Amino acid sequence: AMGSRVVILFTDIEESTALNERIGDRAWVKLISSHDKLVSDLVRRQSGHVVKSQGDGFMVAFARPEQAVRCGIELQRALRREIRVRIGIHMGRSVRRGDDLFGRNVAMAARVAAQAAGGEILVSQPVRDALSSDGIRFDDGREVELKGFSGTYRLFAVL
Amino acid sequence: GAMGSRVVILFTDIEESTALNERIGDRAWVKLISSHDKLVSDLVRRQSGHVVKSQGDGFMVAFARPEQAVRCGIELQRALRRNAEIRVRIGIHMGRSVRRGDDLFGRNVAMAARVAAQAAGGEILVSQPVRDALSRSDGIRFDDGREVELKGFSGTYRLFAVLAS
Ligand SMILES: C[C@H]1O[C@@H](n2cnc3c(N)ncnc32)C[C@@H]1OP(=O)(O)OP(=O)(O)OP(=O)(O)O
Ligand SMILES: C[C@H]1O[C@@H](n2cnc3c(N)ncnc32)C[C@@H]1OP(=O)(O)OP(=O)(O)OP(=O)(O)O
Ligand SMILES: [Ca+2]
Ligand SMILES: [Ca+2]
Ligand SMILES: [Ca+2]
Ligand SMILES: [Mg+2]
Ligand SMILES: [Mg+2]
Ligand SMILES: [Mg+2]
Repeated sequence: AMGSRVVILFTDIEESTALNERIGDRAWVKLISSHDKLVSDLVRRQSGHVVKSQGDGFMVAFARPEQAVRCGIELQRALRREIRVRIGIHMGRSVRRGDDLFGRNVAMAARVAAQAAGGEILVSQPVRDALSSDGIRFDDGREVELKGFSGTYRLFAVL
Repeated sequence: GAMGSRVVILFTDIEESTALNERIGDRAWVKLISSHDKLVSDLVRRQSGHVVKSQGDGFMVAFARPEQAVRCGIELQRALRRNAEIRVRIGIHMGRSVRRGDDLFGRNVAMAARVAAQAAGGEILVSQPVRDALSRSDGIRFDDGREVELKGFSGTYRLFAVLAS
């Protein structure tokens, strides 16, 4: 993998299209505007940078894995206080192109988030291995196949 | 009056881009996507459209009128053929959507995304309202459509493939 080491976090609201259809566009745009503000504030708290939005989810860059995980922990807490979000985190080298990130580790991060349940923070093995002392605990992981990748990958939920 | 303004939204997406990336390596991938970005941007510009955002291996694009969106898709599939190896799915839907900065929000954005997701590599699919708006086109031709259900939406939708000359 090429480029600089970065931690990439993806959020994704569960079943947001059905929600949009149920409440209508007026209520949806109000909901997502508030969600954007929330995510943006919590990202900034852990020194992250939002790269882009898919409307109901964000791609976010952090320098350190504990920053990303803490952001995720705070987001889940805030949401608990109705939408559910899945969060995936991976780290590794990726290529900076403009203000965007490219490469297999970006795709890997997206695939990890896709595996996450609503309300769950899932991290890849390298993220798990990099943490411990940081006030963060994990489960024992689950091995899964990821589309586009040849391996099987053990993904760890934050407890 | 209705919430949101009329716009035609086109999504593109490279088929199996992750496997491609893994095969060719990040250096080659960045070169490829850089080239792809420029091709799409140029073709969108020629039809007076606007690229809203990049989604890594595809784009969200806005146009004022459906003929422009469809023409853009036709030229892109044409250009990709000439270049050929990447296959791109294209989906087009039209309706009202809410503007926020340079982005667009609402259910019709989600519908356009799902129309693109139903499309095969190398195919351009459009929703019925796009097909219906272009019933009078002397150049744009469609198949007879196929019925689908779209993630998040109730009921059935008929999606139509563009048949290019
Ligand atoms: C909301 C659904 O439509 C897509 N979408 C909507 N607005 C935008 C936008 N401005 N930019 C980009 N994409 C947009 C993103 C999202 O897709 P999904 O996440 O696939 O929909 P849903 O949340 O219904 O499905 P799951 O997450 O449950 O699979
Ligand atoms: C695996 C997912 O990663 C997405 N991705 C890669 N780079 C970026 C980026 N810079 N910004 C946003 N998203 C990015 C694109 C890819 O999505 P898919 O299109 O779901 O993956 P693939 O093309 O592998 O499979 P199909 O389209 O065949 O499902
Ligand atoms: Ca979602
Ligand atoms: Ca793709
Ligand atoms: Ca669908
Ligand atoms: Mg999604
Ligand atoms: Mg894509
Ligand atoms: Mg449906």
